[PDB]
Amino acid sequence: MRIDIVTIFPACLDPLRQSLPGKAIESGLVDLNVHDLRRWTHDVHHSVDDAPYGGGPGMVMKAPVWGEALDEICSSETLLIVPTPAGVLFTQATAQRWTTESHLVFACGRYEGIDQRVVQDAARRMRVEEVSIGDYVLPGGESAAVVMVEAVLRLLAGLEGPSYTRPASWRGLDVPEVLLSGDHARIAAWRREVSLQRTRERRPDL
Amino acid sequence: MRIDIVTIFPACLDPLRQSLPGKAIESGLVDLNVHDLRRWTHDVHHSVDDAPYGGGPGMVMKAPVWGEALDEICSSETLLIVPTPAGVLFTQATAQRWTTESHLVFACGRYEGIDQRVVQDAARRMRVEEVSIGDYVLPGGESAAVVMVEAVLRLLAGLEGPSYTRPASWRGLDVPEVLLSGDHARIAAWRREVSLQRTRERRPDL
Ligand SMILES: NC1CCN(Cc2ccc(CNC(=O)c3csc4nc[nH]c(=O)c34)cc2)CC1
Ligand SMILES: NC1CCN(Cc2ccc(CNC(=O)c3csc4nc[nH]c(=O)c34)cc2)CC1
Repeated sequence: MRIDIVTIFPACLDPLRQSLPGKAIESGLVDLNVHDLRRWTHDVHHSVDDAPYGGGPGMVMKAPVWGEALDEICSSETLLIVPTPAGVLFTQATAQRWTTESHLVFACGRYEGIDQRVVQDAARRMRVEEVSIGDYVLPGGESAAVVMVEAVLRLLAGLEGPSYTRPASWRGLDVPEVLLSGDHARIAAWRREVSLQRTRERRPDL
Repeated sequence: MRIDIVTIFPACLDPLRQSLPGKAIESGLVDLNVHDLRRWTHDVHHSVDDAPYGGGPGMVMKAPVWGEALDEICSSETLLIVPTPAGVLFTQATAQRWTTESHLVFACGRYEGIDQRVVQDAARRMRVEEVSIGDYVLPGGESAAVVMVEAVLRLLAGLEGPSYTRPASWRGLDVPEVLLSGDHARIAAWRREVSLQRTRERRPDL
């Protein structure tokens, strides 16, 4: 797989060079590229942002600088991923289907976001997905991109109940006797019950 | 605020030293500490994991090594955050209330997770929260911790419709005329409509 990440903060994607994402690149399975958006600016200040039309707080990421960036990087086979709090939610279903792609481009937005037309224009030649990682507000799209990339890369290099290891008794807390029984069907029966219960208390919607 | 992050991958928390999270530490508003869990191991191999009781795939993070780590770092006033796919969902409501804390500890889990007793024992002296960032599977809790910390740190240093900046016309795509009208009540009326519509198409549950 080929992954290109476009951002004003390349260093924010350095965890992708560590642990399993790093093992995926070193195995030669994934080719990761992280680009500074400012490499496509031609002004003396390397401005990527500007004042929003219709006013409002914050700044808006310039469409022509992004347009130039994505014009060189993308092709008609590219899946352009635009992380945004306005997108559809990222799930494991999304991670699983992204493993069937040869080229993923992550257009990481800063300030108030990216000029909407970048997405409309890109959709003329390639598929585009606007995706949120959850119901919370982040200052940028780089942390979201790390999350999405390691979840895809986890499958590439191929509610949960509680886990216990040695010792059997620790600080007055004993490992449930059932996990020391040797009855594999009984162990499975318990794990289902505890998971089902944990699911009702924390995520009844699931 | 004081933030301590315990992990087997300290480098995975380096984006917190960049952008706004970095501005929060440099402003002296937040004191960030990232610890290697292996600094609390006494064996020759610095083993943090071991085989699970009742069997099953993968390894389980040892409770005594974590117990020793959290014993030194935490106090009775500490809010211990255990990122896990078994936790309650992280939202903006959670980020907003975490801004009222003086000490947050992030116990980042690897392998199949942390021995459940670490959480049960810690809950004897301090408050504990098991939290998931979404309906997807990650190889570790460090990316989740970056997400949660920048969302809290964003508020500390204090669906959305589309955004547009200069030029008015780009690649045959014009900025909606309404944003060039000068009628602030009309601009607000439109922004509500487009957001409400985007919300119905992507997040009707919201
Ligand atoms: N007081 C208001 C709060 C919301 N602001 C909008 C806004 C704009 C840009 C962002 C940046 N978001 C991301 O890059 C992002 C990218 S993926 C993602 N998933 C969940 N939440 C997220 O914030 C993100 C967040 C919020 C406007 C001012
Ligand atoms: N084939 C099975 C797939 C699930 N595995 C369980 C498992 C254990 C540990 C993790 C690690 N998760 C996190 O550290 C985590 C921490 S916060 C979070 N939020 C959403 N999703 C997440 O995975 C996380 C993920 C899945 C068992 C094998």
